[PDB]
Amino acid sequence: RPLRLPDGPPCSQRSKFLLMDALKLSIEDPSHEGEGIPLYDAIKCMRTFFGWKEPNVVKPHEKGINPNYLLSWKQVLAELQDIENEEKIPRTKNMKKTSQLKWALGEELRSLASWIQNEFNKACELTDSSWIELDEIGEDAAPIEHIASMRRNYFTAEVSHCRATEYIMKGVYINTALLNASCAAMDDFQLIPMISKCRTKEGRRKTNLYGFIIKGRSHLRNDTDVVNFVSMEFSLTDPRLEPHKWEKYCVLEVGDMLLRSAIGHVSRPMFLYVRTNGTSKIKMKWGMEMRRCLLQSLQQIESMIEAESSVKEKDMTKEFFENKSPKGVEEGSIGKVCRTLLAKSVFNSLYASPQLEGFSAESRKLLLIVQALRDNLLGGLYEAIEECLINDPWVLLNASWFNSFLTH
Amino acid sequence: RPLRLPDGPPCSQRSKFLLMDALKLSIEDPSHEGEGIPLYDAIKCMRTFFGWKEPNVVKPHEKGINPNYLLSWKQVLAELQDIENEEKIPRTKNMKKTSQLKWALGEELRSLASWIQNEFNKACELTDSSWIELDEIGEDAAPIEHIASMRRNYFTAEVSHCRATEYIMKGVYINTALLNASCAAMDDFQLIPMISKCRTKEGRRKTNLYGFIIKGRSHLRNDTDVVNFVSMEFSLTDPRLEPHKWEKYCVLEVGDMLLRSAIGHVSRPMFLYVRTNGTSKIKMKWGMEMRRCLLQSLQQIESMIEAESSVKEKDMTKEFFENKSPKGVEEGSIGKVCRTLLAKSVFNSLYASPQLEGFSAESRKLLLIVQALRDNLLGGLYEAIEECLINDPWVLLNASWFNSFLTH
Repeated sequence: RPLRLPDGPPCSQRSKFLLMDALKLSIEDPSHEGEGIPLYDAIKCMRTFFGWKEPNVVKPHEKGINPNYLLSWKQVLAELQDIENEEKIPRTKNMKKTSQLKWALGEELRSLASWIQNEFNKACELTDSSWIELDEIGEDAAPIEHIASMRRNYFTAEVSHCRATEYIMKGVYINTALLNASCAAMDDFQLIPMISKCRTKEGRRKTNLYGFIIKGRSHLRNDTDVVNFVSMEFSLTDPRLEPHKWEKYCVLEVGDMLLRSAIGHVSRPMFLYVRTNGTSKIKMKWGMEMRRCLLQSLQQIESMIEAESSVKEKDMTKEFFENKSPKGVEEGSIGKVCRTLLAKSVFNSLYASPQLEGFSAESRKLLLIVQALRDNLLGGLYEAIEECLINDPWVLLNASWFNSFLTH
Repeated sequence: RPLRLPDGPPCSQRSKFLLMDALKLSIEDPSHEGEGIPLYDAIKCMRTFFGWKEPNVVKPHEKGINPNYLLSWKQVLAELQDIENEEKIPRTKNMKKTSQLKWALGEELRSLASWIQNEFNKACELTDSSWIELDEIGEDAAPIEHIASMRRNYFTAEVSHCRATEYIMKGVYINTALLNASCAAMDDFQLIPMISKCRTKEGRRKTNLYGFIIKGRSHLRNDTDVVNFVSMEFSLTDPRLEPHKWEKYCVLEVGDMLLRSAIGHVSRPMFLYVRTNGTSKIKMKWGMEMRRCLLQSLQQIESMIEAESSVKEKDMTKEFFENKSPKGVEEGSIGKVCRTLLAKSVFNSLYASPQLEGFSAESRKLLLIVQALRDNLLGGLYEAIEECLINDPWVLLNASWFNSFLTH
C-alpha cells in the first residue's frame, strides 16, 4: 500500500539560501588590503562585474510589498557606492534604517513538484573546485590510526569537490556571520555578505560572493528567539520558468552577464532573488555545525566497511573504496554512494523540520514491518506517517522515494 | 511561435545497444591464456558471476514470439557451457541454427517521453574509469604543434572519463566485431560478445562484458545491405517502470546480483533486454568511426578559443580552459561544456536518422531568421521542420530544446 501524497498547488522553495540556482561573483588569488574581511572581499567581488542595469521586478511576491524589495536592493548598491567614495573601507557596514528595510525586517496542502528531486541530483554532483581541506573531517584530540586515516582520505577524495560540500561550507559561513553579527551589532541593520571559499582544480584560492543578507534587530536572549533578515541572492535562473518554486520571493532582473558556453560567448540576464526570512539562535548554531554532515556520512560508510571486514576477517577498506561478494554498486560507483549519503545528510540539515522528524521516525518503523512481511511471506502507523505529508518539499520527495521502495 | 510536437503514445528506445540501462560483468588486470580474444574475455567475465537462475519473461514483446527470445538466451548459456566441457576454447563460436534463432534472425506519431532527456544527462556525466588514451584524439601524420597539443590535453582530460566516451568505445568495439564477422563468417550465426575496455581510477586495466549479439547470414555485397542480429544485454533496470521505453524488446529476468549500496549489501534482479535488430555495412563503417565525435567536439572547442585569441591578440587556450569578457560558464564549468558538446555529437551518431538530418538543416535556418528578427526588432519552413517531428526520441528532444531557445 503506497503512501498517499497530498494534492494541491506545487510545493515551493523554503531553504535559507539558494541551492542549484545560486550564482557567484568570484575573485582568484585575492591579495587586496584587508583580504579576508567579509565586507572587503564582497566589495572586490562586486567590482569584478560591470553588467548592472536599472533593476526591475520580473516575478512579484504575491504577498509582499514589491516596491520595498526593489528599494532594498537599490539601497545596497547605493550604500556600497557610498563606501567607494569614502577614504577607507570600514570593517562592517550598517544600513540606514529606511522605510523599506523596516518593513522587510518586520520592525495548507502542497503536492510534490519536480524541482526538489532536481535539487537533490545537483547536490550529488561533482564541482570543478574543492570546498574542504584534506584534514577537514574529524575533531579527534589525538592523531588518527592508520585504518581510520585511510578511510578518511578515500572518503574525503570522493566528497571534497561535491556540490553538497559547497552547501555545507556556504551554510557554515553565513550562519557564522549572522550569528556573530546578531551578538556584535544587536541594534544595527548590518549588511552581511554571503561568501564561500574554494580551491580551483589548478590549485588557486578563490573567494565567492552569492549575494547579501541584511539582518534586523537581534536581542537573542534565548535559543528560540528569532532574528529576521532579508536575503538578496544572485542567479541566472529565470523565475518565470517555475514560478511555483518562487512563491516566497520577489525576483528582480538586475544585470546582464557575459558567459562562455557551448555556442560561444552569450549574454544572459542576471536575476536577484529576494525574500524575507528568519532564523533562531539554535538554528544558527546548527548551521555552524554543518561540517558534521561529513563526519556522519563517513561514519555510515565506515559502518559498512566494518561489517565487510568482520565477515572477511580482514580489513576491507581498500577493497570497498576500489570496488574490488558484491559484483557492482547499485548507485554506479562507490563515489556516488559517498556523495549520495552526503547529499541526504546535507538536505536533512538544510530542510530540517518537524514534518521531517516525524516522517523519519514513522517511516523507519513501517520499513521494518514491511521487510519482515516481505522476508517471511496498519492504519495508525500510516496516519502518523501521512500526517507529516503536508507541504514540505524534502519530506514529500522522501515519501515518493519510500513508495518506490515499496513497489520494489 | 513554438514548434508543435506530435501527440501520441510515448516514444521508445531505438539505439543499437543500451545506454544508461547497461550493466557490465567485468574482470580486472586480466591475464588468462588468450587474454584479448573477445570470446575468451567474454567467458572470463561470465565466470565472475554465479547469480544466474531459471530465466523468465518479465516484459513481453507485444509483436514478437516471446518463447523464442527465451529459448535464444537459454541456448547462449548452454552453448557457453558446451565450451566449458571442451578441452580448448575455440577462437569464435558459431551458434546452432535452431528454430528460435532462424525466427529471430529473419531467416506512426509518438510524443516526447522523459527518458531521452535522462539518457542525455547521463551521457554528460563523468565515470570512475577512463575510456581513451592520452593520445587518442587526432590522426595527424606529423607531431602536433605546442598550442594544438595543449588544447588536446585539456580537452582530453575533460572527456576521457565521460560516459559519452564509453558509448563511443562500446560502439566502436561492437561495430568492429560485427562488421568483421559479417565478412569472415558470412553463413554462420556467430556469437559476438559486446565488450569494452577501460582503465580504473587506480590505473588497472578492466575488460567489460555488456551482453551478446548473434548475427544472421551476412552476404553484404553493397553498402546498404542489411545484416540482422539479436541483441541480449544485461541490465539492473526493471522494464516495468517505463514499459513504453521498451516497446521493441522482450525483457527477461535471468539472475540476481549482490551489490554494494548506500544501505549496505543488497540483492537486485538482473534483467536481460532482448531484441531483434539490423544494421547495414555503411552504418557499421560509421559505427567504427565514432572516435571522430571526439575530434569534432574538440574542433568546436578550438574554434571558440581561436575566436577569443583573435580578439585578445594572444592565445587564449589556458584562459579558456582554466576559466580565467566572460564572468562565468552557462553550463557551469568548461568541463561541462566539453562533455555536453561531446554528448550531442555521440547522440547524433547513436540516433542518426533522416528525421535528424531534416530537423538539423531546417531548424538552423529558422534559428538564423528568429535571431535576425530578435536583434533588429513563416509556414513552409515550419512545415519542413515539423514534418521531421514524427516519433524519433532524439529529434523530439532537440525540438523541445529548440522551443526553450524560442521562449528565451
